[PDB]
Amino acid sequence: QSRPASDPQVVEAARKEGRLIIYSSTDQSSAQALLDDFRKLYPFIQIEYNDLGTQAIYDRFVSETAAGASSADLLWSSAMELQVKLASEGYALPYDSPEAKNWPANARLGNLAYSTTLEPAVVVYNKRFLKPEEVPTTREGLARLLQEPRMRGRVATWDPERSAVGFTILKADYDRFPAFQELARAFGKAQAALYSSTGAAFEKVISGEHYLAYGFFGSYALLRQRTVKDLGIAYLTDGTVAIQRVAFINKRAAHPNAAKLFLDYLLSLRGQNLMAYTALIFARRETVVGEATPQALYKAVGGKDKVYAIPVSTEILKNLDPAERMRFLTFWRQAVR
Ligand SMILES: [Mg+2]
Repeated sequence: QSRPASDPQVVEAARKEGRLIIYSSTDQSSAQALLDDFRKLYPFIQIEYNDLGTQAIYDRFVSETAAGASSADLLWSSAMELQVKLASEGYALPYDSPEAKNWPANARLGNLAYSTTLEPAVVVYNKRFLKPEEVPTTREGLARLLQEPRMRGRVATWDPERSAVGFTILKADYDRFPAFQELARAFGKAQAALYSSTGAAFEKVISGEHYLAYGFFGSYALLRQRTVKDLGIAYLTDGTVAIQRVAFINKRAAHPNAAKLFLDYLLSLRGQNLMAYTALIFARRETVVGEATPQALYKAVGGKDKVYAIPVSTEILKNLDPAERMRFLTFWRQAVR
């Protein structure tokens, strides 16, 4: 492919920095090919990739900043509310990425933070327990399946009280899809187990302890499928929540220029193509080729109209308002117990 269009003076300043600290919720097993390809472009950048939980990224970054400590150069996290909160509160370096000129307004927070992905919340299942034909592709259908005695104890979904991105996804589902309330009651009926990481849910599904998991990232499911033939993916045809993994540069980065190079790389055709084709991370750009693409998602759900892309906007900070959080979690807690 190409090289990202970062200014040659940023490249020279990144070479004097020589180092890049990343705090990321992107599982290293998915991120690795992007780190490897970024090092081929810029081998003089020593990367410290910190694979961390979404809430752990926000708590660590805020304390280290409060203490005047060494923190990250770049934060990359699926917990969209916590990224937007930081980037709208003075923590972000303002930077107009020359790779984001065609980003729509709802995929960027001006010059403070950026969408890097369009990642669907999907259904995964174990083909030894559920044939593809048995797996409903709507919230109503899934709620009916979860009335079956045989499904009791055989469902996984997020714990929105322990995963900040589990909150992002289930809260967006709750806000947009009336059918979600009926589904959440069916989670209660089926005694759903609640997980705070995708791999923990997936291993239960792979072992057959659960037959089906709702709401986890299509990205991770596609990569896991390469080595697990019995892992099925179903896309919701009544409406799919998509998260946009948000990246921003630490205003107090020790290596701002190295962080600019990495952000430009993530947004570039080269980076987005590597996401779609090799990392199997569902890319933001619609001009990418591979399995993990907007066009493959749109085809699976029956069109772009059936995707609800959570915007990279301070409007989503509504979800952290105390009364709003209380309404959703009081509903959730009652439905699922
Ligand atoms: Mg992760």
